[PDB]
Amino acid sequence: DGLHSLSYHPALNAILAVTSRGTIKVIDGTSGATLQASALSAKGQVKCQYISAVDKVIFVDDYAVGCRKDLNGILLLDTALQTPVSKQDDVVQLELPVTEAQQLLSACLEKVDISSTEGYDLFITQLKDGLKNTSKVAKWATVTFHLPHHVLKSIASAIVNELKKINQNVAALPVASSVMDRLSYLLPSVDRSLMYSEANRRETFTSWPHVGYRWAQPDPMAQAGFYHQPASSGDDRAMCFTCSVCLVCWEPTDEPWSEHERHSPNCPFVKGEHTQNVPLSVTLATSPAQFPCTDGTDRISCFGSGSCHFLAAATKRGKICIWDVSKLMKVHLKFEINAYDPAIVQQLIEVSLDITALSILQQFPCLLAGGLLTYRRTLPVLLLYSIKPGTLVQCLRLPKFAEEENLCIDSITPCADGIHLLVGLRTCGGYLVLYKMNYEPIKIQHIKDPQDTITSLILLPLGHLVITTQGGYVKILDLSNFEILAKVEPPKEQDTFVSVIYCSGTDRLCACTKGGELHFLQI
Repeated sequence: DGLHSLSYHPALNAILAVTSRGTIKVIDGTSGATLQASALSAKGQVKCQYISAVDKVIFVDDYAVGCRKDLNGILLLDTALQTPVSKQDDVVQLELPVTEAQQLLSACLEKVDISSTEGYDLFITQLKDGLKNTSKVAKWATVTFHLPHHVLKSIASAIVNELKKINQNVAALPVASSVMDRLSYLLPSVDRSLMYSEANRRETFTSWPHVGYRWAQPDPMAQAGFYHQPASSGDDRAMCFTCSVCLVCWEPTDEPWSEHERHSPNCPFVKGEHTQNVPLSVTLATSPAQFPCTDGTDRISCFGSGSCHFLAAATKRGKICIWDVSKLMKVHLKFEINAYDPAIVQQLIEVSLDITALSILQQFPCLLAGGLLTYRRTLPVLLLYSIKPGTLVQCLRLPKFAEEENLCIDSITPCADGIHLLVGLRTCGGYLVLYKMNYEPIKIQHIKDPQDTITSLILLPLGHLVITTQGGYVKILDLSNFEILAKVEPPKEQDTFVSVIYCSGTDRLCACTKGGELHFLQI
């Protein structure tokens, strides 16, 4: 069919290719064998770029920005672009690994009698057929529940309750806890029973007085199973969700697991038993997509990330969202872009503004968007907004030729080395202008050939660059003087290369053609 894009996961050895059909194909980065072919449950072009600074796979559809981390060495893709529902009657989608699917199916068929629960027949039917169909591809296989939120929640709660009643520690208890927590997140609409998930325990620590401790920090404390339930001012009261242990008056040398084990070796969580715990690793690996707009009505045009703890996106209506994507993907700031700004009204020398490229800069942090102003003439410019909010720090008019050459920005990437910013301009056959980061350009280059119009950028570590041109020729290159290292040519009529990526783990570059083939180029 066609791939149309590419990204690479270094923590894994998986190449995440988009497909012209809107699905995502994960193929092996060492042998090129297909590991999985999963549709993200999206609603338009599908984005899949893995971000290295944040260490997460950021998917984007026209409407929502999914952000899935890896778990147990794979990614759960079947619902990366599923957004939270509002009514319990709404059918949620929820994928489980084949192994966890077997855990749940067995514990339902051999361990408990949660049958007669609302919509139990649909649940068992889906699990059975999912496991039958799938009967290294196995490590990535999954089974997806498509069930009314209440059916899935009731069945998960029933399984948890019965597995807690029989008290026989079976693998299905954590799987049902994971299903329950995922549902809790899919319907956003101290309680000791809500601490079975690592995220809840972490959020409990908001008043932890020992932020200076090397090992007793809230993140490790929640990881070890503790949650903070202060009883008085400055009270460092940490209780385990399942153990019933309670600890106080911590010391700098304390380490969560150490104190937990010495103070209660019998805890099922400390022993590594199959408890109800839902680690942050499963929350991050299945968190639901999030709309940038307060309604999600618009289309998404930009999903630029920063070298920094931050992701950003822009919608066609001028609303821009910025997520503290460190772990929790909590929306950090949403603001509005208005072309009639004090900076823009001057730098223009009726009007509308459309953002087309985004980026955030780090070694005070700033959001650097690329915009096209449309009076009626047009002009591509840079826009430096604040984050730490919505105040347009600097509108930067690009050199004069962009006024009449009918160009719009198409990419903005931080320099491979840093302290430098490469901007690219295409027509609404292009320009590459390099700015020195400002803690007019410091360099410029013009491309004239219509078969050398850029169609991608990898910006290998002024570092290096690897693009793909309209002619289908990737031009692995160095930015110091713009020297072509190897303008590889498309294979066979010709099958034009459409994108490239670099495998930090295997050192072999990958190229993907429009036709959908994959070629390994050595460097």
